[PDB]
Amino acid sequence: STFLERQRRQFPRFYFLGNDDLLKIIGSGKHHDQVSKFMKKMFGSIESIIFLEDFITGVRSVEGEVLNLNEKIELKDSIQAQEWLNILDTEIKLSVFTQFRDCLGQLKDGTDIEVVVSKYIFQAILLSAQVMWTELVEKCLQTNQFSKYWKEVDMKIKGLLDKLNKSSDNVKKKIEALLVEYLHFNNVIGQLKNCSTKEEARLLWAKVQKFYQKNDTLDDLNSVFISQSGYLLQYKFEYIGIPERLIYTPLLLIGFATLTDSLHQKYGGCFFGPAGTGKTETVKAFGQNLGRVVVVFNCDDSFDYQVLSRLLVGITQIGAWGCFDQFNRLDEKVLSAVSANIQQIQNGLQVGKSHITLLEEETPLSPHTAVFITLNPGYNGRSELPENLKKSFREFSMKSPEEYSIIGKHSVKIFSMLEKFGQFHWFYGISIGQFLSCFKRVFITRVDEILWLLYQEVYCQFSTALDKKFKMIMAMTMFCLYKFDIESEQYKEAVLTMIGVLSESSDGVPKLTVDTNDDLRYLWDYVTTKSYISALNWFKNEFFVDEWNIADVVANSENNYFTMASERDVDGTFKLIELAKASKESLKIIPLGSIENLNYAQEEISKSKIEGGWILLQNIQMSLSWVKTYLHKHVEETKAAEEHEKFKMFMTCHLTGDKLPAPLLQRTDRVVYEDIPGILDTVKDLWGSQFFTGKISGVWSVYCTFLLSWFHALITARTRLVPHGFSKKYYFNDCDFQFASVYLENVLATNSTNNIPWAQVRDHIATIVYGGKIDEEKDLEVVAKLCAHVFCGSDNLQIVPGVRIPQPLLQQSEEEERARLTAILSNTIEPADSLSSWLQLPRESILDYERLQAKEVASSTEQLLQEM
Repeated sequence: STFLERQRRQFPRFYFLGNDDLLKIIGSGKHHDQVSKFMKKMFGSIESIIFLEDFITGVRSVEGEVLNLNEKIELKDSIQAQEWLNILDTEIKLSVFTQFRDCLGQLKDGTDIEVVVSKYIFQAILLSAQVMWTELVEKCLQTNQFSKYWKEVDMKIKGLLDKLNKSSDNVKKKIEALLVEYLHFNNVIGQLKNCSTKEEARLLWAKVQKFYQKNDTLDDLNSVFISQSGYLLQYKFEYIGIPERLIYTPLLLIGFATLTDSLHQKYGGCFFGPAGTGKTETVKAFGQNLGRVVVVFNCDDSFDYQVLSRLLVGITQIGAWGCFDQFNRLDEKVLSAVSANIQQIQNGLQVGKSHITLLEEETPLSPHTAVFITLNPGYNGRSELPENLKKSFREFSMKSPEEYSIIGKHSVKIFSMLEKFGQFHWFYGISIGQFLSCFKRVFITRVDEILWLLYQEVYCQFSTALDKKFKMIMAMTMFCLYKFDIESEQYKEAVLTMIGVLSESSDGVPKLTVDTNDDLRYLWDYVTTKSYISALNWFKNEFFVDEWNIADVVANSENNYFTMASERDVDGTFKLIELAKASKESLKIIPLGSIENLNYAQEEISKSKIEGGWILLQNIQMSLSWVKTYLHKHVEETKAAEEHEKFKMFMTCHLTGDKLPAPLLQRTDRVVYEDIPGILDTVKDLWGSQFFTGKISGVWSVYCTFLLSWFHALITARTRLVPHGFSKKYYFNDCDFQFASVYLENVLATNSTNNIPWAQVRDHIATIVYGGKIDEEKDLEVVAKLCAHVFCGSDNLQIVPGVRIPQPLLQQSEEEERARLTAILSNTIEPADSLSSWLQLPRESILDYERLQAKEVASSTEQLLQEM
């Protein structure tokens, strides 16, 4: 097998074939004709190789087109397959470049397309026509003679139309393949002619793919490159034959822009959407436009995970592009292993490691490899990526074009309410041992005292593990369970009808009671004003309990494991920074990444528990498969007081996502970090991170970064409001800030200091950087109207109603501008209606959002009370 593996190392195309076909290729090398049958597997484009019994004349595609090589390959008896196969591999690329420069030279010498089509292959005439078209339209953008070139292209279209009907079946597909491109050229010229000035013309021209050539290269295979929206991509001269061409449409060019934007930062491209929209067809057309044969990987179609790993190592050596067609339909073990392999490939690309460990095999990594993931529509909604791949890919939305008996009767009801919280969500679990342990704390009219102190202890202990909504549900429910048994029925009817006014079950206005005005009438006063936060918090204020902070639970409880799950909006690391510094411990941050990260993690765990330093495990959800194998057995069983005295461990989880194992989650204490910072606070937090690395481009980049910080804080502020604003909850990370900042530096580095690029930057942000995840067009219009407000502006912007941002001065001092923007952030005062004033949605929508969450809380507590 080692002889075969070394043979694969000599010729990396052999990875695609397999054992059985390769044994015949190695054996039958003398006869030389049987190898041609396997060539479609190891090339993908061509079908068979033509011989003249002495040399190789050329190769033919799967369609029938014959390609003739320049230098013929000699054959003898004492020769191996790898030698002539490598000579053929380089020779077809040189013959493609030869016919390309010959086509371009003939076309430059005023020739007809009809004579050229009958003589040169399709790919050469396609690339040469694209180069001459963009070359003449670049000077046409200055001279503004679109009609002159429009009539010539229309005459060439009609000339190829008359030659199409009088054409044989072989050349007919070549002619159709050139007409779809010529219709795209005419459509672009037609859109450019109707523009008002050069501004719309350059905004339109930035999105169209431009094919340029290098004159001073002397490195012929790397001469032609492709520019789009400011990014460059090198054309590889790989033979593609005559593939079918999609109709050029705006959404196809948007998909091409998303792919080149992800590839510019060496990020993996991936897009979900309903089936039948042409995801893989778009990826293959993107590869054909750059002269690449995209290898497609079938999913869940009688494929064994072994051959997939052989194809991944082979595509990682050749430097070809791989597309995972319909990735969602996979088994959990195969999906986990392939997602791990994709994580290693993308991390090796981003970092730049020459050699990577795949299949426990050391192997070189060519920098040209790329992986794309198409996702069929899910059944709970749209399908999603595994947690490990989210931080490495860029998603796109692609569519079509007797004292103890009275104690006990209350106790079993309290435990039942907490049990219904445990069946509602997997994180809100509770066992009976914790209930008795919390019950022991109550000691350190006797019934009338111990019952009230028990209610205070239950709300003081178990509230920290629940989120704000369930906190208010538990507070109102326990207040009802206490007051219904002690007081009379009139108190029950008044509180029940007021809860039914908070909900929409039954609205009545009874008499309050008689001389109970001091005890009540306050919730009625909050009801008649339609204010929901004070009315929901009155039940909490009745407890008279200091709300336990996370510091109080970690200090008070005596345990070594804690898991604080939270939404993707915030992270509990910064709270641990101050809490561990206040406790004067330390704070390891062990990230759970790849297999090397896992080995370093288990090493640091096994040493840190003995040393006693605190450690943190960020994003435990992505490595949950490793958790149930190793971490579960490790931390499930308590060992002794050696680890209890010094060591304490923290784990960061996410509420929305995969479910953690039940014994590990029940063993550890649970907290939910739910502290949401303000808009101005998020602006200062994003602005503070910028001067660490520094800005070297120019003074305008400081201003663009300040505008991007305000834009990111306003989208994140609108994200939380689910019924009003965004249709559903879209998650935005700092990767969008990184991609928008790099696009801003790219547009500022290549353009003069005029105010013009603000036409094309805004759409790029609202459609690619931030508009990528969004699928509903209404939310895309919200992001568009917000970015149109934050960017366009002359000497006065007034993003928020109070503050106005002036343009940078002539002095061009970047440190003075940094001090000016910090002074302009210090003078501001955040108003009380900032959620309604800074965001352009009206305040009545804010009141409607509060009414909806109050209705959900009142309905859930009424339902919980009726069952018991």
